[PDB]
Amino acid sequence: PTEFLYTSKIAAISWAATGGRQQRVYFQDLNGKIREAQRGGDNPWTGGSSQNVIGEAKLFSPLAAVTWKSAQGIQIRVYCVNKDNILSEFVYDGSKWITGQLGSVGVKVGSNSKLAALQWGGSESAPPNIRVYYQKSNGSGSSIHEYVWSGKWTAGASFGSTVPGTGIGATAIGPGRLRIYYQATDNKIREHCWDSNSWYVGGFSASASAGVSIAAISWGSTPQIRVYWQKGREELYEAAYGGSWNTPGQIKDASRPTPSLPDTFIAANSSGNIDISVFFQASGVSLQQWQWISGKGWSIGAVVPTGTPAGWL
Amino acid sequence: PTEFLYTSKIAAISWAATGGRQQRVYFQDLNGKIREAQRGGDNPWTGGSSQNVIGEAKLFSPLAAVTWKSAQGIQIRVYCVNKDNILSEFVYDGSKWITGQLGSVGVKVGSNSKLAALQWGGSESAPPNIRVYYQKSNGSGSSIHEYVWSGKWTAGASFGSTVPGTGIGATAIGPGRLRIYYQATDNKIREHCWDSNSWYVGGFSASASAGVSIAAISWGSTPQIRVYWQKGREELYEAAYGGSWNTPGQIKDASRPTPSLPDTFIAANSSGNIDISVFFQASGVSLQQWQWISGKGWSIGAVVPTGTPAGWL
Ligand SMILES: CO[C@@H]1O[C@@H](C)[C@@H](O)[C@@H](O)[C@@H]1O
Ligand SMILES: CO[C@@H]1O[C@@H](C)[C@@H](O)[C@@H](O)[C@@H]1O
Ligand SMILES: CO[C@@H]1O[C@@H](C)[C@@H](O)[C@@H](O)[C@@H]1O
Ligand SMILES: CO[C@@H]1O[C@@H](C)[C@@H](O)[C@@H](O)[C@@H]1O
Ligand SMILES: CO[C@@H]1O[C@@H](C)[C@@H](O)[C@@H](O)[C@@H]1O
Ligand SMILES: CO[C@@H]1O[C@@H](C)[C@@H](O)[C@@H](O)[C@@H]1O
Ligand SMILES: CO[C@@H]1O[C@@H](C)[C@@H](O)[C@@H](O)[C@@H]1O
Ligand SMILES: CO[C@@H]1O[C@@H](C)[C@@H](O)[C@@H](O)[C@@H]1O
Ligand SMILES: CO[C@@H]1O[C@@H](C)[C@@H](O)[C@@H](O)[C@@H]1O
Ligand SMILES: CO[C@@H]1O[C@@H](C)[C@@H](O)[C@@H](O)[C@@H]1O
Repeated sequence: PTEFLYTSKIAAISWAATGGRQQRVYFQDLNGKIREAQRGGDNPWTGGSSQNVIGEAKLFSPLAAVTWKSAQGIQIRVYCVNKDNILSEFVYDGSKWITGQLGSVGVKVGSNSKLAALQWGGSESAPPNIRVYYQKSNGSGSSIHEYVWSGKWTAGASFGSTVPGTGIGATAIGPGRLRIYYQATDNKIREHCWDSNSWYVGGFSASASAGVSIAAISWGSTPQIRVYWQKGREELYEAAYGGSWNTPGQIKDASRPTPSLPDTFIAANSSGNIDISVFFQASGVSLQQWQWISGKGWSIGAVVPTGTPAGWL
Repeated sequence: PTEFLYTSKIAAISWAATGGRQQRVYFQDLNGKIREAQRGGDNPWTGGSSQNVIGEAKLFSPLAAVTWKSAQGIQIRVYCVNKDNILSEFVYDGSKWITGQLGSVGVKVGSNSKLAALQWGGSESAPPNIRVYYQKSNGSGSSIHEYVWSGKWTAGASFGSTVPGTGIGATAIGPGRLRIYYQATDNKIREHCWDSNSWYVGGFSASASAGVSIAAISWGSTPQIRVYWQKGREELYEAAYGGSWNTPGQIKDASRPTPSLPDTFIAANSSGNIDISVFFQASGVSLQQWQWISGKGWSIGAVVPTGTPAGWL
């Protein structure tokens, strides 16, 4: 066994690095702490133990994360909710983990809400712009709400009418250009868009099983967008945009059918042009991922460590 | 969500009572504590919360339990293992829960061992006789070992050659008459027997999926024996002895196929003539049971409460 909480949410980030791409993945342990595992290049994953705690949250808290590089080092923000269902944030400030300012705002989250986050613009010569997406209510038809950091936290938009506790994918497809994916009450995944000065309904839609976990990434100049969804113990789906949307397809391995456990979640990261990881939870209880390689395709990669309880090896 | 640890082992007991049969079920929470839930007659289940802790054990500890009535009240013994893989015992002494004497003996248990226990003879006019079954080693071909209480703890028999971490069912089919069920290295469930002065190989056998969780009960004068086995997310099987063994059959509900989660465990209790519960773990994460009623048959009964984490209703 491991210390990975069954039906923990997952969050993941990636960035380019001299010597190999850096990845971090966040998950919850049996004690409610949020742990980090790390990967550099194709070296074995590290971390995931009781010595890798970065924060804590209510048991079964939703999670989301973003990163950028600043003059102070690598910045990471991990979003979660506390035991009072208040939206909360852990900060890696370039050198240490601390509690961030978002928790003091008092944003109430529905108990079954998921979280998504995106960021654009942050660098060693420009400030970050963060957007966090959440729900206030658990019921069918609830909207998605946005909290905004472009110098200070303030409320943003609300939109959509969703399945209860919908999955939410969020990606900045270009500077100040946002795409948000969620599952509407007809079980179709839908898209909401911001290009300049307003939100509008996007052209993407796809039928999916009720209650799928959703993630989204993007890169490049077209731009390229990939939207992932998965119901636990069903195969992963991807929809791809390269100027138009393709027909969604399954990412699967005939020797390892439907490798996730029931009622589990996914997360995706990306960096470069292009490296992609899609994390899932499997028997073990293990943290697994799909990986994309151009000219090999998709495969299940190395297992991410998630601790070993006392009394076991 | 609940506080029921996913892939927790389960133990259960039952006894006849004026006003309705009493049941207790034991399971592990996310903190490693062993909790109790209670039922009287067909009234709703109670307990299962953080206020119902009876002991603690290593995370994912095996569990077993027995009960009898004494001059001091209802006696319960719950077997588990600590963080050093030492066989341990919690005692309900008729009025309170305390730590029992078995832990001080120093019986090492294989980290992946299951536990079973049986009892006969204990009453308000006779002392109890307890037997606890465990494994020392995790590997294929390991034996089952027995620890014995008939006034003080001492080692008993060892027998069998099993699948790694085999399920173990144990029942006293009559006074000092024992039947032990386990899965041998050919994946057949096999039977070991004690009637008077020696162990011998029994006539029961049945093919089963590798790694099934096993439970066994018995009652009456024939006697009647029932052996249960289940692999997580497969249907429950029962083999029945009433003088001869029947062909094993599935206990299932066409509207709720394979209702347990992968890699989960079962436990059975019985009392009277006859009331039977077979507990399993399902999405929720929930503690469920099959129940037998003469002239209705088998059905899935009321859900057993297993707590609600803070931040959820
Ligand atoms: C150098 O430190 C490593 O990388 C940082 C960006 C953080 O992810 C930190 O938790 C990790 O230990
Ligand atoms: C400087 O403040 C830190 O970084 C900002 C970009 C926000 O993530 C804020 O909540 C956090 O406390
Ligand atoms: C300028 O407007 C703010 O930033 C945009 C990119 C959107 O996140 C919008 O909902 C928010 O109010
Ligand atoms: C112009 O079209 C809009 O932007 C594209 C990048 C896609 O997100 C598409 O689904 C959306 O309707
Ligand atoms: C070139 O292939 C396309 O882009 C890759 C980065 C993957 O998203 C793949 O599933 C998709 O078909
Ligand atoms: C009266 O007390 C109830 O029954 C006893 C036999 C024990 O199961 C105890 O934990 C429970 O609360
Ligand atoms: C009196 O001693 C108690 O009851 C016996 C029957 C045993 O269960 C023993 O380990 C326990 O401490
Ligand atoms: C008398 O022998 C003891 O009791 C029997 C009923 C068996 O449990 C045996 O293995 C044990 O040594
Ligand atoms: C006499 O036969 C023995 O006892 C019966 C009660 C059964 O346990 C049977 O499988 C075993 O071989
Ligand atoms: C009378 O029916 C037999 O005994 C019952 C108590 C159950 O064990 C049932 O599955 C079995 O077929």
